[PDB]
This record gives sequence, C-alpha cells and structure tokens, in this order.
Amino acid sequence: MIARPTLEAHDYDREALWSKWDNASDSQRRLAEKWLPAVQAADEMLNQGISTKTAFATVAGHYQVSASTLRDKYYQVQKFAKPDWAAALVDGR
Repeated sequence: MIARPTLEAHDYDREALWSKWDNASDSQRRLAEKWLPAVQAADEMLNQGISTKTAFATVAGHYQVSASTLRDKYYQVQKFAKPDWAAALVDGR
C-alpha cells in the first residue's frame, strides 16, 4: 500500500503533493502502482552490484517495459524520497 506515512520529516508540505494524488484519477494512480514494483526491484539488483545491462535486461524480460524508459525514471525519482515516488509517477509530462 502507498500507506500513509509519518508526515514528520520534510522541509516541504506534501499535502499539496498528496492532495494531487488523492484528486488524481484511478487510472493515474494505477499507472504509478504498475511502475512502482519495477523501479523498486531494479534498486535491489543494483545494490547486489549486478551489471546494469543484465539488471535492466532481466527487469525488461520479466516486465513488459522499455529498458530505456525505466532507466530515465529510475534516476528521476532518485532526488525524490521513496515514499513520494508514487506521487512523482502521477506527475508525468
């Protein structure tokens, strides 16, 4: 679950960011949920020091997503705290 966290440690108030999620359509939250297990699984593989090609290839093999698309998003959510990653995926360009 994107449970609901300890809204305690943050120089920025997310109510605005999470209000956006609450008002987002079901399809948008659903899309973010689909991309959340792929980005999270990739982090575990990089932690084990697996080659990026093999790490992304394995993820692209198990998940039907573009390896190039997932890599761009993985670095983009790096600056965002993991708990807000679900909200960051809602905000697409």
